[PDB]
Amino acid sequence: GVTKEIRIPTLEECDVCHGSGAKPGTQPQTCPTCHGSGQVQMRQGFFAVQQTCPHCQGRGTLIKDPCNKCHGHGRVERS
Ligand SMILES: [Zn+2]
Ligand SMILES: [Zn+2]
Repeated sequence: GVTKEIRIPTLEECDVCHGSGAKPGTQPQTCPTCHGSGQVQMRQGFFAVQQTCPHCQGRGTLIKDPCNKCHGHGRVERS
């Protein structure tokens, strides 16, 4: 019983979305804003420094299509 019902919480990557968050096969959409590099270049003329892209929370990837299994998060508690 307890042998199968392994009631000892642990996190697992959603293998189905390969731990990302986008539906299987349907990979996360490369954030164009930061050219998939996770950082936007604040090209205010000379001072062309960068900022973390908020749109994709610096991950450079947009969960356009959320992996239902993990509600687009990308990882879940073993269950
Ligand atoms: Zn998933
Ligand atoms: Zn981005």
